[PDB]
Amino acid sequence: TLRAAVFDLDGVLALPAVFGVLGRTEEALALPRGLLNDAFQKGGPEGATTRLMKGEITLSQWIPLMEENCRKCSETAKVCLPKNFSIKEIFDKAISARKINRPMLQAALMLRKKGFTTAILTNTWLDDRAERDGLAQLMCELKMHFDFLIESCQVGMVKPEPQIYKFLLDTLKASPSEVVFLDDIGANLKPARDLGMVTILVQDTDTALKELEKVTGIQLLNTPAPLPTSCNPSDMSHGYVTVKPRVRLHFVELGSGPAVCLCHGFPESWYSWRYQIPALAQAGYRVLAMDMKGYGESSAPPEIEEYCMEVLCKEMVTFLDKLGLSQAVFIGHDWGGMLVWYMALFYPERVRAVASLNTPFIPANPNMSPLESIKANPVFDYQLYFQEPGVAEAELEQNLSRTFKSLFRASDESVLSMHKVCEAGGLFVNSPEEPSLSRMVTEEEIQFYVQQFKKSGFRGPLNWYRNMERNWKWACKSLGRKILIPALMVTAEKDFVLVPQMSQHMEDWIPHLKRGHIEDCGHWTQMDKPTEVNQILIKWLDSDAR
Amino acid sequence: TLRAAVFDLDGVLALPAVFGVLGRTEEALALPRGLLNDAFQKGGPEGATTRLMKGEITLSQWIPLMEENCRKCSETAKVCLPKNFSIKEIFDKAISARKINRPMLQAALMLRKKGFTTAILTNTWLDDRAERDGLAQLMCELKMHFDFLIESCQVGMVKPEPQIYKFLLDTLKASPSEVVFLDDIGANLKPARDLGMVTILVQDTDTALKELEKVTGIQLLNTPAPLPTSCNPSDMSHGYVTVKPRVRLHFVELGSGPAVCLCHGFPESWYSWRYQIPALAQAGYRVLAMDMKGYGESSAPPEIEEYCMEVLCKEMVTFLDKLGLSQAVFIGHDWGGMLVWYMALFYPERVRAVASLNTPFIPANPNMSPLESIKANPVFDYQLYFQEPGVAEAELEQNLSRTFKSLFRASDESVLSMHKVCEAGGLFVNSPEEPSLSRMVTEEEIQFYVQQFKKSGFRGPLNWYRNMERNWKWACKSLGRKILIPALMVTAEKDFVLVPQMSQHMEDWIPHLKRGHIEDCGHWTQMDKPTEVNQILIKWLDSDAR
Ligand SMILES: Nc1ncc(Cc2ccc(Br)cc2)s1
Ligand SMILES: Nc1ncc(Cc2ccc(Br)cc2)s1
Ligand SMILES: [Mg+2]
Ligand SMILES: [Mg+2]
Repeated sequence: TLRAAVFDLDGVLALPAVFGVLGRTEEALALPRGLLNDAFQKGGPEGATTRLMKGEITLSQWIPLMEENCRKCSETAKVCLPKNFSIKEIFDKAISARKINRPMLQAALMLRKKGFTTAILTNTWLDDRAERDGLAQLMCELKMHFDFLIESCQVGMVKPEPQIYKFLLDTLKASPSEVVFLDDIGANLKPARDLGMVTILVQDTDTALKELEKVTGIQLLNTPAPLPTSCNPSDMSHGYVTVKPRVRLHFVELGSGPAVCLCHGFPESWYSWRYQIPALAQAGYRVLAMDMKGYGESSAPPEIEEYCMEVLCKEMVTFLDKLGLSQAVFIGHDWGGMLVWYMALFYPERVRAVASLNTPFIPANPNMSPLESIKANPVFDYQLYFQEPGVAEAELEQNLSRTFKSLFRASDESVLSMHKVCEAGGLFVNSPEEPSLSRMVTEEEIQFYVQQFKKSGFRGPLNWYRNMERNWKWACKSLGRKILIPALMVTAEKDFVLVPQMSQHMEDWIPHLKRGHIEDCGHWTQMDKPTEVNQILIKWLDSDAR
Repeated sequence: TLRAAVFDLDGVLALPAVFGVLGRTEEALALPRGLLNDAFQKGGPEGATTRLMKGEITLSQWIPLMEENCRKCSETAKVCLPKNFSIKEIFDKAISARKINRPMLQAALMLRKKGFTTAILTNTWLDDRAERDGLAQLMCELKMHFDFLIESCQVGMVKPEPQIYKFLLDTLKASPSEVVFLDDIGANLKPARDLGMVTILVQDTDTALKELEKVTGIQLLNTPAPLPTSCNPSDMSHGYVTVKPRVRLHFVELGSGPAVCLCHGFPESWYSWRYQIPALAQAGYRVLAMDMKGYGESSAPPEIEEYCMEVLCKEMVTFLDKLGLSQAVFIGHDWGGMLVWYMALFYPERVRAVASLNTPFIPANPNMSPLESIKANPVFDYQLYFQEPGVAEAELEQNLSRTFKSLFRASDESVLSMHKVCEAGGLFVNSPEEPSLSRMVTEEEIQFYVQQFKKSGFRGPLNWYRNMERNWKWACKSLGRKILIPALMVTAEKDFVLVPQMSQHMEDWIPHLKRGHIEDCGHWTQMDKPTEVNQILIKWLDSDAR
């Protein structure tokens, strides 16, 4: 029956309500109870506050009208306002104190996910204060999670006028009885109730959510912890930079603040960072999530040596040159992790800080060919299978959906070992035709990867593994250096290839290294433990890169 | 005969030379003359400094080797180093003091423009200091102006070893006698001279440039002031954001720091900002230069109302939402200028600061239809011609090259008046078939616009003028507001349509308005007076938007 959910902002989606601050301010300054709420509301539908809420004047123009109203309420009440009474000061503090009320937001999210149309309906203002950015961020953060945001100052109408409710029903393309509306103000519910909407008077959050869960029949309270926000590819800003004449790099870009360049591994995509991108942007960074060379919408030339670490690094440098970035933070996973360490080694001046998920930094051994070194570890046998051009391509492109569904699995869901792949003659020889869907990924997400890899397949991606000797020779030039810029190594407990112990000597080469560690996390770290990744990165960025 | 020009960095392209700082430091601290230059150079080809310059160790690893060398030189000289002697401190100060030597850079530029291949050859280091970004910026700024930058620490070789010169001749694909090389160190010229290169020992800049002008036969000294750096479209990062399902916006993106969104007028392009984009990026901003809706690589739907100011503003807001920007600085010219004022009026919270070139802010007259208002000014007659769908399209698309060559002209070069266009029956009725090339633009630049407008022609662009009534109605909602965020108005003296006096009452509506004014500047402000525009914007940004 209920198909729409509408949330007030002040006192419902954002807390403390700013009305509650007029309460406290009165008491703090020992004024008459309600004097500040009277001056606020003076003149009703024709008073300063209604003109503000309808968008007729800006917040800076209203401030001095509210001052006047305070002089007038105080005179008629026979008190005096304190010396240094400041309306600007009180509202600056009140607006900056209000935050997103997390459990209401997650209830709105969850209803959106069970198919509800959702909106925010709020009486708000055109904010032109020096400090307006604070509110602009808050509204951006809430708004990406709703179908609509209706603002009184944008539509020229206010709660509780009956016209804004009709504009609501009309925006939602629904009838009064298919809508629930939560607001902390009884007067605003009054007209929604008249048209026959379910309403919930919002006092404490939990009681409201209990009423909401009862009326919608969907569980909202005590729900398990939700995943971080993901990205819809077609909602993103897509960037293209030609780094040399046959080669363009594609990236997805979100946020402002210090540049953070995310570098995925094999065989992945910018999209492997889908759970990090909104969180890092929201934490105050400019995220640039790459399609690395060979992948997705970046170019994929066929030659093996277009993919040695040297050319790849030089090209990531050019990428920064053309974008006008003197530095970025480099964060990599798997092959990306390898590349960011070498960015730190050869271009420290372009690298603000470096982090790797799973991939340790282990200096080249100048007295052993890197092929022998790879033979010394049975878990790396899949790299030998990758060597011969064509063979792995034929297997991995033969069935894309099967390929990614087999690969992208949590640590208890495995359907292949990395074990004597050469001898068995294939990566998938004894694995299912139609693997079951891992709990980590939806069918839709697999199909995004499948669609990416239809552009260029696995040649360019496998070539990252076909420059052992050339990479070894380059790396040997760096064997006198140390990494002395800020650096983070994150190990994954149940990565059975890139195991945590392989990182154990890293401090010899990176004496100030910081570490995170994630338990119960396989190889696909970002989508296995997104919440934990987000927390470790954001904390390390705020302390080391900011 | 000479086909290549090679510039040293320290003491040639950047000044003061850091070698000169060892001089001063010795005197400042009253040490033995040359003690600091001896410790620096200790051990020759096998000493700490050569390993640094070849890239074997990083700058942070060398610092304490130089300390040791200072202890050793001081002991053998029988002096003591001051308490608080700090190698890090001295080099931090010396590196931050060195700047681009402007006249050498402009000589290199000019030689590049007369067809020379140019490079920087420098002994430099892998800089991993906390403060490394300072140097990274400098190198980025120089490097975009040369064919090559060869760094000793990247190639594993140093001046004056003869191997780096061979690597030079080889990178330049030229023979020893087709090359001039300037360096402040005689020893480095010595081997270039042996292979038969022209060399110039660089002491004071002017004497060197005189020698360079003599040997190349190109005038370099006392040249007229050069234009600011322009943009090559295929060297830029190109951004795409879908703001609703039929509509994507394209932009070109350069720089980091606060977001600055540039909004061109009719009938133009992101490229109309080509002279502002590198300067604003270099000044510390993140520039986003739009193709506005209707143009270039942005979508151009056919319907007139897709182009009213309201829809356009809402869509620029969505553009910020998807990019993750809570604010940007909005800078507009002509129609763009109009749009940014309305951004300031209706979305102050998303606008960090607003500037307009030429377009004044003049509030809608609620008692006069805007068509009558347009009839009241004979210089706006071209807007009436624009009204009827098809008529202006047919004229302006008929010959693109003629169209832009006729339009894009300096104030003394006019070939059309905006005067009784309707009566004459065309904008170009009495103008040349093949206009001469204005001094403002090259043939190549016109052809860029021509190629842009082949994608969608003039429908979407003209539609910006076909919403007079709808724009008027929207604007009337704002007639109680003021613009109280930081705002700049720049007038152009010889814009005969958007004349400076039309801006004269702006302070009534924008009481804190700042102003620039550009003399001898027609309608095409950015390309008419780029140097002056850059200076007025950058100064206003640094004081009001930063
Ligand atoms: N646990 C793991 N560590 C590393 C892995 C890399 C890998 C990815 C794809 C193919 Br096909 C084979 C191996 S999987
Ligand atoms: N001096 C000027 N002010 C405004 C101008 C706008 C304009 C641009 C293109 C065509 Br076609 C006609 C007029 S030209
Ligand atoms: Mg409320
Ligand atoms: Mg020098």
